[PDB]
Amino acid sequence: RIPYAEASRALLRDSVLDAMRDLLLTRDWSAITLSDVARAAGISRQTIYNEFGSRQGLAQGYALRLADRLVDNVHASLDANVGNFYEAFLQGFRSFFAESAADPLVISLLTGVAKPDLLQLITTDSAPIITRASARLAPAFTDTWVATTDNDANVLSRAIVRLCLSYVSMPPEADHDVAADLARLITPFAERHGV
Amino acid sequence: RIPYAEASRALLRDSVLDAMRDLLLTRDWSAITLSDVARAAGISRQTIYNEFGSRQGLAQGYALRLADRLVDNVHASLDANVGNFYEAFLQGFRSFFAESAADPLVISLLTGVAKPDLLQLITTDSAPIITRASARLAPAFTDTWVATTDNDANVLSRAIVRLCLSYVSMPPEADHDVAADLARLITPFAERHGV
Ligand SMILES: CCCCCCCCCCCCCCCC(=O)O
Ligand SMILES: CCCCCCCCCCCCCCCC(=O)O
Repeated sequence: RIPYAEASRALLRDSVLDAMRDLLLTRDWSAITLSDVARAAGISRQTIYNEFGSRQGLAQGYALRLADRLVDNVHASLDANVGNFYEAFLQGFRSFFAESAADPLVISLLTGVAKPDLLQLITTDSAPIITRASARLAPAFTDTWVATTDNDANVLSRAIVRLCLSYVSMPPEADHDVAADLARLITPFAERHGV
Repeated sequence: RIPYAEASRALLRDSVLDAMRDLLLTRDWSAITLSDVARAAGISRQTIYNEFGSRQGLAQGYALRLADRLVDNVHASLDANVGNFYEAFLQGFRSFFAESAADPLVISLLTGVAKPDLLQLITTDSAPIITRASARLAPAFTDTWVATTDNDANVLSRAIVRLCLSYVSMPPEADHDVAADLARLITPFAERHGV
């Protein structure tokens, strides 16, 4: 199916940002390096710098790949409850709050101490994680059993990205159940705008 | 009936922040102290830090104000549009954008170098900003001509403030017009759930 470098890169890559998901799991993202990371994945320094390019590049690199994995859990519950827009979107959001919170970088941004660059990533240059997780999300609405026309379905997903990105930094309050409001908020969007 | 010492501090606050709103016109929020403003605001050092106390006390403060200058042209343009939700919601939002962008503390967030302080406020530590401007905006839909069942005003509002904060924290990446698209998503909610 796919050539050597093509599948040998994506091995290296998922092999680091797996190592990172591992170092980060007992220690905190300020306490971790290219070097501490390289060591843990069993590569050189000079390789992570070529593949990612920096400690920054790894970081965002961590993020993007998380974004992907997160918008993809959606097709899960979309297939789960078919023909029912509320119960689909309920479980889709129930999940996304479950998952995003349990991630080591999330947890290490939230409870860990005052990271400038984690912060700079979720703000000043989010151009990548946002642009990307949008077009990736959009097809859950456009291609699948939830009819949505195309431009209506960018507008929707493009907003659902910017929300989740907010609820990641600033997590829903256990007083009231957020997944639900949000479901009830987009369903009225869903039905008007399908084909 | 404003118990004296009370309405005097309220007068006190707007005294300082109107100093900085004026200060950040010639400078950027990096070059401002307490004792940087307490001078052109016309008060003593010790006195100001007794009300706020941090640079990021008086910054967090300027923020809940701007939350409110901005959450309050809602009821205003919500009612200038009576009967048509999309025109209402739109024009309401268009102001919130061309306003937000005009404020000097935000022009500090944006073109100003690197404030890892500010980015703490609009994201992880945004918790009070959102939480206030949330119920503050709630009534606009409850007590106005969009007669919105009480819960659905927060289900609406908890959402419209998060999504707004996030053009401040994370600047629009492409040129598609965001007030437009934002109007678009909540309209079909309101049509069904208004009363
Ligand atoms: C540094 C932190 C990284 C955060 C990355 C977050 C990416 C957000 C993606 C949005 C996922 C949308 C899931 C909701 C699915 C549904 O409609 O039910
Ligand atoms: C530097 C920090 C600033 C923080 C700004 C917080 C903004 C909160 C926004 C609430 C305004 C909602 C606008 C509604 C308009 C409408 O529906 O017609």
